[PDB]
Formats: sequence, C-alpha cells, structure tokens
Amino acid sequence: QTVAIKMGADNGMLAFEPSTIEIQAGDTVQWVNNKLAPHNVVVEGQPELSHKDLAFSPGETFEATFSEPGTYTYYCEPHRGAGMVGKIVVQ
Ligand SMILES: [Cu+2]
Repeated sequence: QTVAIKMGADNGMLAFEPSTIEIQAGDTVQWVNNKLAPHNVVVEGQPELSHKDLAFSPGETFEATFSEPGTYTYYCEPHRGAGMVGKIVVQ
C-alpha cells in the first residue's frame, strides 16, 4: 500500500508528520511537501531510497518503496539542525 508523510507539520513545526510510522515490507512511502519548504529526504545508509534534490513547491511528492524489514532513520538536510528527522519501521 502507499502511505503519506507530510514534510513540514500542519502546526508550523519543522518536522515530518507523522514523525514515526510503521509499514509492511513492500509498501511505498510518499513524502508530500507541506509547509516551510524547501525539504529533502536522506535515508541513513540507503542512497537508493533517498531523494537529495530539494522540493520547493507545496504538494510536490516523491516516493520510495521499502522492501527490507528493519528500522530506518531519515532526515531533511537543511532542517536537520532543527530536529527534522523521522523514523520508518518496516514490519
Ligand atoms: Cu526540511
């Protein structure tokens, strides 16, 4: 299935929302540029699931399919210092 994660929280925080999500192996995650762009997504240790190019416009989306179970930490480069870091748990 496909699950969505907002980049920039609805309340104005520099965060992914939800900041932690659990999915099943084979599921696709779609990140959607929400507020306080630009943002990107670097998945630690996983260059193939990462999207280093910045997203500037609201609604811009990009996806990654997680085929291996495990816990993945990811972050937004420009806002990493502000705590914009997320976690994906693949069951
Ligand atoms: Cu960001």
